[PDB]
Amino acid sequence: GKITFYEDRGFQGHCYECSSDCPNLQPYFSRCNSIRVDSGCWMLYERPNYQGHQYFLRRGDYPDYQQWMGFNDSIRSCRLIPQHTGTFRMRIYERDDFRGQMSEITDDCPSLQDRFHLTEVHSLNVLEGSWVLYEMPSYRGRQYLLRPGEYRRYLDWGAMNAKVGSLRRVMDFY
Repeated sequence: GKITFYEDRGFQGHCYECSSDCPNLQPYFSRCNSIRVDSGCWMLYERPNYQGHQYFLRRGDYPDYQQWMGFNDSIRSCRLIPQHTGTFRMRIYERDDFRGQMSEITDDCPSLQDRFHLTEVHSLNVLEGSWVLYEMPSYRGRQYLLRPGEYRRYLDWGAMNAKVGSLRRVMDFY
């Protein structure tokens, strides 16, 4: 994977190229107003150590932070999300601790309200592949990376509430 962070808009100013997870990008650049992703799928974070707002980015040019739905110009850590091919599979539960009715999801789900008549998911289990969970339908609102693992309550995926509108598999366009 290869991503380049630039301090000013339109690929200008001081920059840094990254090829791997980095829990603290602040020693390399002071702010981020544009990004070019050359390869890989990445989760970027507002604060070091993978905290704050998160943003999912795939290959492409992002000449201003609105192109990645950024909240501001702070990008202080990043993960290169490991690539996975074949089946992505997760299970969502109506209550925490894997209780209530469970639904199994293996495709992108742009609206859990349309598909399951749910506005909230209170625990979920990611069996294969990484996913991005979005607070609102249609890949809107706050984003949260989900790697394989148990998430027995919403705090485990870093959210402030249980609202889950859509889920996207982390797949490169090809």
